[PDB]
Amino acid sequence: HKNLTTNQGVPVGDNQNSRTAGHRGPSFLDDYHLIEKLAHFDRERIPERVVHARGAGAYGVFEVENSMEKHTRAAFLSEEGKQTDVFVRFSTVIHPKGSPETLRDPRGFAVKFYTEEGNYDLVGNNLPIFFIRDALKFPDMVHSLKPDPVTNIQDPDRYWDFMTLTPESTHMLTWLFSDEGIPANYAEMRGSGVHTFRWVNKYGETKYVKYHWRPSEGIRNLSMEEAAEIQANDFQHATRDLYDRIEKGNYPAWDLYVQLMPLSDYDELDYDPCDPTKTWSEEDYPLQKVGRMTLNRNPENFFAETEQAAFTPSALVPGIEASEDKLLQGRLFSYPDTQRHRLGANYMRIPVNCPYAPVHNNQQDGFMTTTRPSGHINYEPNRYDDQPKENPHYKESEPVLHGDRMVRQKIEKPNDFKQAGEKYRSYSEEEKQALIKNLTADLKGVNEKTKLLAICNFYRADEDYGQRLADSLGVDIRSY
Amino acid sequence: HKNLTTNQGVPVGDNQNSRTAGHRGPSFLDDYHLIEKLAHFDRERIPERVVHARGAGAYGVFEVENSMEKHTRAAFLSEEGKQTDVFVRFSTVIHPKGSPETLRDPRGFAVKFYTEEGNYDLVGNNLPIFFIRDALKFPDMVHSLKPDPVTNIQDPDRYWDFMTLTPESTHMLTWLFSDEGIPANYAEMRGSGVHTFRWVNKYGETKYVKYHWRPSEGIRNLSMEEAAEIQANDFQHATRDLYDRIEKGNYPAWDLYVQLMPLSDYDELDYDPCDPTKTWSEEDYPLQKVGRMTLNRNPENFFAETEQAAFTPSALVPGIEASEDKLLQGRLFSYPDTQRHRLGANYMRIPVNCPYAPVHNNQQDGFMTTTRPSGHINYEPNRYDDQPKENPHYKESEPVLHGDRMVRQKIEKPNDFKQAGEKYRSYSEEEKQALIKNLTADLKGVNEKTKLLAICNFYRADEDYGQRLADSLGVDIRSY
Amino acid sequence: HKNLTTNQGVPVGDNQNSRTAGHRGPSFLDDYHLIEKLAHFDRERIPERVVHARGAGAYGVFEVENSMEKHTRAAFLSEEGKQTDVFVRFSTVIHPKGSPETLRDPRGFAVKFYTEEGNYDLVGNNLPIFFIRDALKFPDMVHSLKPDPVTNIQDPDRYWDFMTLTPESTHMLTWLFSDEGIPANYAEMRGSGVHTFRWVNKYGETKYVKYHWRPSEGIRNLSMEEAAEIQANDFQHATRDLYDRIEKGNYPAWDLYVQLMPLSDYDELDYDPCDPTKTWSEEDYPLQKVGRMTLNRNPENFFAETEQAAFTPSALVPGIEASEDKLLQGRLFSYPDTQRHRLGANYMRIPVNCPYAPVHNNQQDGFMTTTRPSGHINYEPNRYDDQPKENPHYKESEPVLHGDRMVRQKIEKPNDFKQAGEKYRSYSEEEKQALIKNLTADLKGVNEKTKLLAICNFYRADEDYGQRLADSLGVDIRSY
Amino acid sequence: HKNLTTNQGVPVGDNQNSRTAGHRGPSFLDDYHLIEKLAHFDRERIPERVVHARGAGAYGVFEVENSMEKHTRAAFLSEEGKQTDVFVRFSTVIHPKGSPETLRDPRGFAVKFYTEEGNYDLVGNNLPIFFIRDALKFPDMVHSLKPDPVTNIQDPDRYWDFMTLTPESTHMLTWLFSDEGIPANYAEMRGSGVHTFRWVNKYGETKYVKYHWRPSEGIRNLSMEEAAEIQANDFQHATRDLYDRIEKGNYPAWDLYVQLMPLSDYDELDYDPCDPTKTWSEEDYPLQKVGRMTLNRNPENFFAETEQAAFTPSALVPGIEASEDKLLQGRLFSYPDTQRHRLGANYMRIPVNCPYAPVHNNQQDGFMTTTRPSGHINYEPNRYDDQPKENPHYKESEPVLHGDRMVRQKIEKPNDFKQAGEKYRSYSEEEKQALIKNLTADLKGVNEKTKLLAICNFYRADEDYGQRLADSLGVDIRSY
Ligand code: HEM
Ligand code: HEM
Ligand SMILES: Oc1cccc(O)c1
Ligand SMILES: Oc1cccc(O)c1
Ligand SMILES: Oc1cccc(O)c1
Ligand SMILES: Oc1cccc(O)c1
Ligand SMILES: [Cl-]
Ligand SMILES: [Cl-]
Ligand SMILES: [Cl-]
Ligand SMILES: [Cl-]
Ligand SMILES: [Cl-]
Ligand SMILES: [Cl-]
Ligand code: NA
Ligand code: NA
Repeated sequence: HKNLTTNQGVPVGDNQNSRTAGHRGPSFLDDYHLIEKLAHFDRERIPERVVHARGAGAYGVFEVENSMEKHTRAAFLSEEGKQTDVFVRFSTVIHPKGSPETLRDPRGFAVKFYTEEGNYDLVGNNLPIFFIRDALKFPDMVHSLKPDPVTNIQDPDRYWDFMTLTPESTHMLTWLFSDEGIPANYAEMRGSGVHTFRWVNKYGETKYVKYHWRPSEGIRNLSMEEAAEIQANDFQHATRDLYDRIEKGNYPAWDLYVQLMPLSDYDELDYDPCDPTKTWSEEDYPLQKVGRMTLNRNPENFFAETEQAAFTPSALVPGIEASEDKLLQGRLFSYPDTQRHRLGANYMRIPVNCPYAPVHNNQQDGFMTTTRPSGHINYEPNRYDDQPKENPHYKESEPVLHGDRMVRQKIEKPNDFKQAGEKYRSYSEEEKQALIKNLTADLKGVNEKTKLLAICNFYRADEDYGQRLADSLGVDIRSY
Repeated sequence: HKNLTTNQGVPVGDNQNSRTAGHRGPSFLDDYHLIEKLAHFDRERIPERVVHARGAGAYGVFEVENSMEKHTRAAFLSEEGKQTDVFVRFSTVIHPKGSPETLRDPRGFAVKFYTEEGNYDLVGNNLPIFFIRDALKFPDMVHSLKPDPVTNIQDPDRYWDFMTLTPESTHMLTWLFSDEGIPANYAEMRGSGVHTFRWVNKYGETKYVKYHWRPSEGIRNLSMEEAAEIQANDFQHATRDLYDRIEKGNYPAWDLYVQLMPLSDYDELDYDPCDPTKTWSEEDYPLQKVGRMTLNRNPENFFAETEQAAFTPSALVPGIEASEDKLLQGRLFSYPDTQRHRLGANYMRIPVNCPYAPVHNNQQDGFMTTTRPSGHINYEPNRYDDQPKENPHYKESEPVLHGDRMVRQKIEKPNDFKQAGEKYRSYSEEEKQALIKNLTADLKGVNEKTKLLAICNFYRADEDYGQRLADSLGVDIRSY
Repeated sequence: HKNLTTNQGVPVGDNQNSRTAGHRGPSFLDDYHLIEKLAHFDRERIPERVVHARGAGAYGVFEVENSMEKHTRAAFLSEEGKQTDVFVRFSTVIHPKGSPETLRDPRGFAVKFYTEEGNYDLVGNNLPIFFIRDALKFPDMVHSLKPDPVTNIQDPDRYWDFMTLTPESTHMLTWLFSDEGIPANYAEMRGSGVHTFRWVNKYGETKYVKYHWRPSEGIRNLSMEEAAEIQANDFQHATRDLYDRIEKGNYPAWDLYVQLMPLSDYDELDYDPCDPTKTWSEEDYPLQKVGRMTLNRNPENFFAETEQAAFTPSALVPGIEASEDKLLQGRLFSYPDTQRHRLGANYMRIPVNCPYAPVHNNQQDGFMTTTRPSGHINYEPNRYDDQPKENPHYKESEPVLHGDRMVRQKIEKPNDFKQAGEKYRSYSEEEKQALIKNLTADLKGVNEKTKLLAICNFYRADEDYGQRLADSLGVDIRSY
Repeated sequence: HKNLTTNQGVPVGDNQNSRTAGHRGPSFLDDYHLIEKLAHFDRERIPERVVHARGAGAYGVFEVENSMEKHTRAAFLSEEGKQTDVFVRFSTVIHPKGSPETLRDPRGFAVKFYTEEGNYDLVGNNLPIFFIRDALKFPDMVHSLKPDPVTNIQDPDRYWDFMTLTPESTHMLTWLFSDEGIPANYAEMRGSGVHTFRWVNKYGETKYVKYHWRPSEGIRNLSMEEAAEIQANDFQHATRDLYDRIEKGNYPAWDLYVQLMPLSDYDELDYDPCDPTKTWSEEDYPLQKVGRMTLNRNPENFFAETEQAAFTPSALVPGIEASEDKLLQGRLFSYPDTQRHRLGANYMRIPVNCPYAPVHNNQQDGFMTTTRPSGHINYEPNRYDDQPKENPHYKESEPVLHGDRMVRQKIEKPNDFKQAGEKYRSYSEEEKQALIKNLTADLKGVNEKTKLLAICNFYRADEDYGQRLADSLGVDIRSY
């Protein structure tokens, strides 16, 4: 038994009635409990994420099966059996917070590893490639996919306009308009790092690395029709499914694999290994098992933990570094940037975002300083040996630069169509029918010029792909 | 033909490629366009409304059919034929932005009238009563209805716990669990002021008033099955319908009616006429036609106009005043309070929120001061005859207080069950079946003790109502 | 010995050099330590207080000498010897954060008591009366005093315009333009509650109360010339003095006294006992000793504790209530209102602001939620006996209301001039000379019509007062 | 004659009295005017600048005397006689708003040129060099200078600890501790761009450039004693002086000169020409006159225009580019970053910040959207020829990179002491005495080890400089 109180810790005598002029009269300004309670209620909401607003979170554990010290000095990967706590958020992409989980979209797959050398965030998606290869385009791509800024409804004519004029999107669309565009839920879903990263070992040797998460529950997708049937009855079915699995002890898991590639393979390839519109062949760069992540604990409060969770591809740990991927390079900025706005300058003190490893630096102040700071010395260098100092054992590598000028220029060997064709041809007949069906439903109402350009991009990927789509849409492409 | 520019007005030479060390190298910090563009993208989102987050807006005109000058000095209602521009937002209540418009909920019906004596907001709902009668309870009610703070899913066990222990909710629930709980769209929908207000005429005489909006399009509601079928195909059908009707010239309209009641009628009624859980009998207080509102223009930008729209029940004009309704009283505070948070201190300068009537006062500064202020004199009284002065012609009335003391005390004559029973008995047999069906599907999984308490509250409203609900739920209530 | 780290807990390898293209080239975007460190730096500052921006804080202890249980049920005053921790901030009023502490102004004297029944804030000044008696005028008065909104310099012509047209200010100015307008430092300074409050005992009996703090260090004031001489070498002398006293173990202290007055004395007086322009005679309502406050500890971090400290007159505890003073009534609203803006919705979780008493309520979320919330139940009423409930033993009193209407109307018996005259006559000859000198230097450059109105207000207080000021200003008032 | 109104445009009947229970009773919640007026007052303040918080602004005109088209394509410099509007803000550095203008500090000299190709900000100081050469150190330097985080008083022992351990500061301190460390006012003051920039002409040819502003009023400084005498009577004398000059028609002016240096001169200088701790010889790189800036208009509102002014070194225009200077490189980021926090995401729409040149882009939304956006197309590429497109005539240059790796490494040829010695020897005997006097007063209380290190740095600049300082401080330097 407990008293209801104000935020001043005064017990509340009456949580039912406002203070008024007799039992029916107007209300008095001197009602601190009323005003305090309504003023806080009036301030509950913070801005949603600019993308991936709809999502759900869980905690778990990552365990190393095969130590990776030959290839990376990352502490959390250094010994067989080594266990690291994680927090994970899954998400959709485009629509706002309360939107259905049955819509077509990539799904977010964001893993925060609380390591002994700091927090490591691997901010992935289910699908292993992306629509674009330069961050400068991301607001455009997003604006095109987001609800129309006049009508508040998503319009295929808008995002197809952008995508068709951005033919590097052709590989991604070939995956997204398979039925994997609507995963059955967050458990029965692939995960991918997408980008090439650099792994650096204790000798300073570097490899390119790709990450892949393979669901213990298998991959399962929804057709458009199966999605509609779910949507009719539940607009948060994946959020429900994840919570429910974990509450009943049926913990979902994923095995982590990597691919590794020498830096010197750049010239051996007909695409850029750091173009995030490209996968690497599993035949040429085989998947190597690392370990397993199991999610086994729901959050205690959705807002405090899942809503306020902050992930960044720039939360890298010794041994793991960015590649030159221009898309990744902009993400390194944009995540902490948006989080300072969304969550406050001190968002890194919110519990879910706090490292397990110690934090000591000379940053200070900012909105909502809750950490009881102390001491006179908030600058370095200083004369005091006991104050925090830089540690040269933790310097990052020094990547070689091949360019001799500061330029704005597309990568060489963009190769926009070849992998899309390879993917298309890798589909079963049943999967090819689904892809054509889904693309046809999306493209049938768009501007004719845009519709033709889409067909041409897919035709350049594979002639059969393009021809089938043309026939399904009633578009005669004989004169080309 | 136009240049893309930065926010500094410098034309952009390349909107495709980040600035990099050669064609494929890492990105440079000196890329003002990349950073400016991403940093603004990163800051697009503001907090959604704490309730009524999902909604849609339109502009139009209100035209007076019958002058109301016998009863109110309100300027916009003074003359036959007098036209006042309006902005209107419609909304659901509980779920976030992006949520479906096929869910059970009251619907918001918020009208801003841009009058010659200032902006007048009538911030209504479709349904004419409310669940509670004191604002101190509003955060509780909302929290009970909102998705569970652990699971992020709405849970009937939670809101039925609250409602059943708040039996003044019984009349509201008797309307909301009719099929009017799911309006077909925003056009084919009732509107209501809900509260009693005070109308004050040129002689200073006051009457109680209620407001009603009657759709020219008639009322159409969705059964739970029809709502499911629409939810499957379109999560935003009401937003779509409203835009589309207006774009095709099929402008929706509502007639405005009032009921009027003498102050003195308090003492003779068996309920409090300022209890917003009560309606007034249309036999005893007949609807009187005032005018018609037609919505004929979509906004140019959904975020700037509909998202940023701010309404408050405290935006009253001369001739129209609050009543003593303890629910209304809290609303006077909470709306501009929340809006200062949600939108900024200067939210009243956002174009949709601006009055047509001139604004002159000694307020200053605050975030995002865009108005080019000038002058030395920002205080009153002052010696300058040309500076803004108070104007005694515009004083509000001086309501009589019946209370002796500052108290926290429930109103007399709460009468929580009688009108709910009257409503129930007014339903056709088909409508009583729908009610019971919709209640049954909501209650069937709730805690048994809460379930029984719901049944008892409805049984107190009407025996046949309560017994049918009990029969439908398999609950034997004969021992009580 | 400690590593410098990022906020992710990654040790920093180099805290000297940015990451660049070779040793002399431009900087890279992928420098997380640079960006994180600059971005936090860029966000250190929050808005200063709207008034009393310049100030200094200290902790200490309040110890009861004479229990007050006969007059108030306040827990912290219930027993001889009972000790309550305090946090105190002292301040100037008008100028910004870095402004000199040698300027004429009231001084703030804000005491937060961490009691067993919640935090109690007594938000006083040194001077025992105020310029104005209604909170509607506060923004006006402030705007007049503040630096001119064009020039950013304070202008006597502006605030004298306001003050002269607000003659209830005449008592306050008669104190403020004595040399007590510039206290020597914060230790050698009086403290006052200013307002009448209500004390309520365990029988529900109410008295009016005034609070007074008497410095153990005695009162010392600066002449204008002494203030200039300090200002020449130190613009933060009072902040220095306070820190330095406490660091040397020379702890300043104040004894707390109250005056007590029956509610029924209203009719015995020629002023309103709740008019904050008025003092109560010490002959007729003698000072009664309560206890002593000693300040004995400097804060650990000036931003986290002193800058982010939030006090509100509405932080009242059982046994202590507001009076009907219209000036106080507005303050009840304005402090927590400004603090939500200045500090965040969750400002009451900031350590200095936290109560020692337990906090349990159904409030939730808001920016920077750091408190690890949990549980499914965030609403009341609820069916769970272990969740927080209202406690009727802690209801506030029910003050009698004498008015029968909602009005906007000045108090009866404003009596604007009598106490100013009494104060003037109470001054020693030396003190009267300083008053006239100080007023003369302030008035000599103002508008002649305003100047004359000031002289007339002071003449109405006391003929000699007014005549001396007139002579000193070269104004001939023969003919009035 | 004008009515006082609410923000809703309703005329105010009484701007004196709150609404209350009779003439002396407590206040009612239904007082929209009171709560609106107090709530806006409660939100007047925004965060001050993190540095340069104290300052003053004015408008004027820049007129070209010698067209610079041989060296830069900058539009505003292209023709003799061409006039460009400016806004200028002058400032101190370390102390807050409200601090005196008689303190030692660099002075800010920030110039916004409203050019036909966009806004160009030259964000200078009076002194032509800086304490540090890498932006990574800036928060450390600032934190050491700023008031101690515990005491709120600036402590020489703190900043001398930093500066001594940062010996690249030696040249700066040699200027700052001359009497030019306290300019007499803002008009009688030098201006400097500080950094090397790059100028690029219409043929694509690049030169290094430095900017210098020479006051038509001459340079005049204050001794410590002359500063104290002013500080005694006016803590805003420079703000006053500026306003008063312009109001009286006595417009202050500065001639703009540049120094120009071939890129290839790097290799034969004994310093790095992009090290902002270094000046360029005026014998070897003579000052070349460009034009004249006259300040002739005070702002209409200090908050809206001077407080909310936003400058950034990254507001460059075609023809003017950053150099590789590692200090400048971080400024390019930090200014718009802090401004998004300080002012809002849409700070560039605040009138003083708006370009004269057209702004057209696909950015949208964000807090306080006041610009009436319209249109369906917010993404590029798109199919619409009339939507904003990139324009390749406005690409920036492609600087050659000399580095072959991503490194964190100090520049070659730091040469920390040579120019400090040259400056010392360039002082008159009178100026050397002032320098030693000013340094001695600053150093006399600092830690002995730090004090010695300071003496040693200045001794390395010039043996006489160091010996005199040692003698003045009573430090025996023999055993070194
Ligand atoms: C004490 C009772 C209530 C409280 C405390 C309350 C509070 C709120 C709050 C804080 C908002 C968000 C406003 C914004 O950010 O702009 C809101 C929106 C709204 N409320 Fe209420 N509300 C109450 C009762 C009601 C009632 C009785 C109705 C109808 C009679 C209603 C209809 C609405 C509507 C339509 C909106 C959305 C306004 C818009 O379109 O922007 N509310 N309410
Ligand atoms: C890395 C080094 C530096 C950093 C990180 C830095 C950062 C900042 C920041 C964050 C502000 C606040 C600006 C605002 O809120 O609008 C500022 C203001 C200012 N800085 Fe710097 N700064 C640096 C070096 C310099 C240099 C070298 C100069 C002169 C060359 C300078 C001149 C100014 C001026 C004049 C202002 C005030 C502009 C105004 O009037 O608002 N700063 N700086
Ligand atoms: O993220 C996407 C992209 C394309 C279509 C779609 O429905 C969603
Ligand atoms: O707003 C409401 C109230 C009750 C049930 C419901 O589904 C929605
Ligand atoms: O607070 C005040 C009031 C009047 C004069 C002054 O200098 C300060
Ligand atoms: O900016 C500065 C630097 C050094 C001493 C000082 O008083 C101010
Ligand atoms: Cl921000
Ligand atoms: Cl740091
Ligand atoms: Cl006002
Ligand atoms: Cl706020
Ligand atoms: Cl609560
Ligand atoms: Cl853009
Ligand atoms: Na191993
Ligand atoms: Na020329």
